[PDB]
Amino acid sequence: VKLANPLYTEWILEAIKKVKKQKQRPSEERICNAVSSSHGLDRKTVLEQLELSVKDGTILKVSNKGLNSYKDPDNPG
Amino acid sequence: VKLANPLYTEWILEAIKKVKKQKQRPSEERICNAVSSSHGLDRKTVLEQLELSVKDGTILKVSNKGLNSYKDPDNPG
DNA sequence: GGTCCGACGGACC
DNA sequence: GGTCCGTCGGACC
Ligand SMILES: [Mg+2]
Ligand SMILES: [Mg+2]
Repeated sequence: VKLANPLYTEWILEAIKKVKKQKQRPSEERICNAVSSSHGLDRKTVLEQLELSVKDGTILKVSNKGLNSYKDPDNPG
Repeated sequence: VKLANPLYTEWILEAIKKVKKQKQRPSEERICNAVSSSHGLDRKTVLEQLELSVKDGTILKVSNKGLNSYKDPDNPG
């Protein structure tokens, strides 16, 4: 019903917004860097929480023909 | 003796040099983008060949505190 | 000394 | 009409 850590989900949604503000695609690596830089969470954990949040439906995973990216439901474009 | 496709290894080593020339860390995502942009190889294949080349010893994988990167043995530093 | 972060103009579809 | 590529100064350790 909600597997992801709710606060970690919040940190990731913050990272997505920041990475987009930096005019970059919000891919796995760039989200990990942003969450690390803002909150000190380790990359391995951010990747698990990104996966879990996608299953919860609180973060959208978009399949691009190149690199996949992730979106806030509140700003799905 | 060699599990990777030798030509794909060569394309990945060119990508590592190009990514470093752009003053970025040669991580998985950035190597995939560079190989895709230069030779049209799909992300899934670049990742497998990167893993195989690391096994062959023709590409070095470096453990970083944050995001791991990849190096040409010819410029290891 | 050496690596690559971060901002941003503008190419791309 | 919108996304993010690609450059590069300079912050970081
Ligand atoms: Mg100096
Ligand atoms: Mg326009």
